Amino acid sequence: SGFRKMAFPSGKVEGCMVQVTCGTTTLNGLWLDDVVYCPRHVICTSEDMLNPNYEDLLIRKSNHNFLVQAGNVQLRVIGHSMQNCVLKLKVDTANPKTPKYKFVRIQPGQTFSVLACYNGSPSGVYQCAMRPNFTIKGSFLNGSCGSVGFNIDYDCVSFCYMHHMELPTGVHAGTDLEGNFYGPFVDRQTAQAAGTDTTITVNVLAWLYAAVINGDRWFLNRFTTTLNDFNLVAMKYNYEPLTQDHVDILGPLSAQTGIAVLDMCASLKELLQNGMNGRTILGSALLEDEFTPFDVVRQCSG
Repeated sequence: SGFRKMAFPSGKVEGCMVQVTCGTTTLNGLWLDDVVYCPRHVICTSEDMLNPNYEDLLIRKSNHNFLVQAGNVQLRVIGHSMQNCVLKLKVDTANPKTPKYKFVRIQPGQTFSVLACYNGSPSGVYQCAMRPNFTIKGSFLNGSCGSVGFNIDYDCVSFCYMHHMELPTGVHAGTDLEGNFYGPFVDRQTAQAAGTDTTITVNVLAWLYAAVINGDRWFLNRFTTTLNDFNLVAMKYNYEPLTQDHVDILGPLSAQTGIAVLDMCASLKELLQNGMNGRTILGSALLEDEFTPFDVVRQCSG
């Protein structure tokens, strides 16, 4: 029993973290096969960040201006290319620790594990989710850019995130491994709006399911409701509108606990309307939306 926020085992990703330095700027990079990926603003100065023309800034750069370091090993760059907002440094040495990997662009609401790094060395690992407004609330100090987010399917590491910047509001924005930002953000030191963030309703429902599996069942109420009527309460509280696809994903959770999805939707409607009265669910005094239905089944079956 027990239910906690879990992250994937970071061992496979650790062996791919390198330190990339260019001029005076330095950050982290991802070394897979004979290519090293890092955010393209490693070629910027502090003054460049205000308004960079990345094309022009990269023309003034040659291979020997890029210092990739793997612990003590110095990797020799033999080719460079810009793909959207990431830099691709070709190197003469393939990585012997390269795991089976894929590049995926994940959907809002999905979760992944972040391996936060500084100077190519991992310092910790945590879990978070793509907010509906395509930001993430993580832990990123200066020099943590180039850290990646990932999932694991048995032996295949699915890379889906790279940290590029912190917004002035304190939340974080990045790209996939092809270079494209999640959301309307650019790699430029300017004020940028993330927009109204909503709550991943299907994720909260999966969390309530996990609570019932782990003894916490007080929120189970008498009432039921309809999709439309529940979705009207969801709009008032800035929750994502629940669809029948969302009901289909919660099916296996419904079958294991014998509680219909609409029944849990009514318990959630009362929690939204009547608060929590000072009680907790799984040790939390608010509703947790960073657990996908897949995350719960992961932890309730091993």
